[PDB]
Amino acid sequence: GLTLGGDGILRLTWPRGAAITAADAERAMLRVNQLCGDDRHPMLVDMATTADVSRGARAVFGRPCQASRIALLGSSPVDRVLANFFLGINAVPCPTKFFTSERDALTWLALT
Amino acid sequence: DSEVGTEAGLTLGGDGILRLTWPRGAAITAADAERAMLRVNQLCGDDRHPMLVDMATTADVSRGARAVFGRPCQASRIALLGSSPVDRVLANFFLGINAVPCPTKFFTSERDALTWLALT
Repeated sequence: GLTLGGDGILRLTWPRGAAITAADAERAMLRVNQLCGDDRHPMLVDMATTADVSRGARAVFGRPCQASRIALLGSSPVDRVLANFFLGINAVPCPTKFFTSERDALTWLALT
Repeated sequence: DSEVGTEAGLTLGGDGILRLTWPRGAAITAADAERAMLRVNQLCGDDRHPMLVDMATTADVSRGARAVFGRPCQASRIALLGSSPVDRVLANFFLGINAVPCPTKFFTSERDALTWLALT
């Protein structure tokens, strides 16, 4: 379910159904890159091709989180990718913020 | 559990704040991230607390970030199209895994998605 249109837009059908894995999502981008080669294109990721997607979207959201808010502390801006990985894998529902100051982080966690 | 297990770089403080050491090093896996949250939930039980995720315990964390997430992305911008607002969790999953530098946005309208994608 990957095409490059004559309009210049890549359309990726992801996920295919109610199964959602990290290896799948990474493989998808691999194929996008293989199809593009050296050129770059906007991309539509169509996650609405089947009602089974939203069955998976509800299950991914149903997974629990006992944190009331989450401060994520790194040592450089690149650690933002690690925060997003964590929040994305875990479908974190609560307030979240990125810091590079532990004192800023801890103070923000006290704002409850 | 009444049984003593593994520290898991996890503590609930007397200040009522959870502190998670994640990632522990330069290795980054989805399973580890999930396991880390499982341990947070098991420790908390019925109660809820603010959490600090300390991703700055070692210089090897950022080095892993760059090593696993610096991969090329041939997409110039990404519109992720769902059916309902809850489908955003899938968008966040995809983008969390793939760590793209380009503009990304969530839609439930295909027309809106395409219009936005064409601001190229």
